[PDB]
Amino acid sequence: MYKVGIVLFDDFTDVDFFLMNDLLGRTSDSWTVRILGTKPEHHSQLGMTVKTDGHVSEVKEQDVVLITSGYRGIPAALQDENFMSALKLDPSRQLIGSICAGSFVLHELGLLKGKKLTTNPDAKAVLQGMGGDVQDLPLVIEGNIATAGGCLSLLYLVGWLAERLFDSVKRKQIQNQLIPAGQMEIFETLISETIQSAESAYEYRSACESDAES
Amino acid sequence: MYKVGIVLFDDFTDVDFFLMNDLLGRTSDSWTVRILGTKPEHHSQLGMTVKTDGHVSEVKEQDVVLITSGYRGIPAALQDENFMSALKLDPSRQLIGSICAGSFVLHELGLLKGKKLTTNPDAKAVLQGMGGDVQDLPLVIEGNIATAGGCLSLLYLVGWLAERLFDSVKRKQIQNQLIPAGQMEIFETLISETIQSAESAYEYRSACESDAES
Repeated sequence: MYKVGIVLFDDFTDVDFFLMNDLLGRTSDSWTVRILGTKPEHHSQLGMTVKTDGHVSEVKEQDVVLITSGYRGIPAALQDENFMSALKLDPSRQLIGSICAGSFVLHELGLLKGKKLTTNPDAKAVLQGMGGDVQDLPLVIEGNIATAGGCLSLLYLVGWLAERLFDSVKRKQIQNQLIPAGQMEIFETLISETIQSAESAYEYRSACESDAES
Repeated sequence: MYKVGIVLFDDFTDVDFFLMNDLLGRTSDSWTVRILGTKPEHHSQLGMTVKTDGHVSEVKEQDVVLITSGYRGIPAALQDENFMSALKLDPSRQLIGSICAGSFVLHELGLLKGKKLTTNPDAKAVLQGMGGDVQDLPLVIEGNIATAGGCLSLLYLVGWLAERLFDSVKRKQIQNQLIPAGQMEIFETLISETIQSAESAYEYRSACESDAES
């Protein structure tokens, strides 16, 4: 059983959080999910209250760390030195992911220096100005780090976790509980291809790096 | 400005509710949304607290009435006589919709007698046993009533509202804020065609009815 930590903060976007949490909860034999924050409770943009299971520092203990999003929440988090200093992430030993403006955090931690990433389309120009090499793609994989852009790209991000840790059967089991009735095959084509295309781009970039190193 | 009422109850499914609410909130000049319930607050399956804006009886006042979903929540609601008796809906004067097991409510109100509907795949067998003529389709339109099955079919249900009340420009404006970065055209094709196919099936059924009436 893998340990998954979801990193939370005040004014997180409700739909991203609940969808992320719901997808991960669609399997009961894969992972244990803990909500990590800086306070006993955090509030969403709509004022929903979520209790934390532990401190942000506990990302150190996780097999998977996921950063959620928030229009006002993310900029506030970036300005919080204790939040940022707790997030000591190690891609050699952890899968690390983000949704929407969550990639701002991964960028500002230095985890994607010289690498590609994505975010929600409305946030792209700002992330570019912060030095992000932002692509107009739903999922961008760089080794054991993946960033996802636009809320529904959570299907790709969680599917990537399932593919990396388990297999396609697990992936399908999870996604099938959220997808539209009668469209299982349409969404399987979409999800499998989107993830595979992201892996293909990554392996190209890795190959170039190896070529350059040699 | 149209009046939209979302009908809520305890143990509603978080992801369906927050996604429905988020989509409707993506336009600020279309409609005013009110949460209608039987109590000052309702709790989700995960224990999130949502304040009601008014009583379920106020569905009478709405231009659009939407029933949300819940695995334990819906069966409880069906057994609540005061909840069910408040829901006096009129398809001649209101658009009426549901997501996932929300269609159980519309069925049990008698609104879809001799008509087609959908629900989430895992709920189909039960709805069939209640007398529902359930199809394996994401969106089923019967005049001014539409049922949607599987969480993400909310894209179709809200898009149908936008098409019926406004136009495609409005629809696209709403959906583009949730869809995956770089996949605007893929999702436009998917959403536009899914809604148009549902309207086509409805107009066929209407034509048959007219033929039979003549």
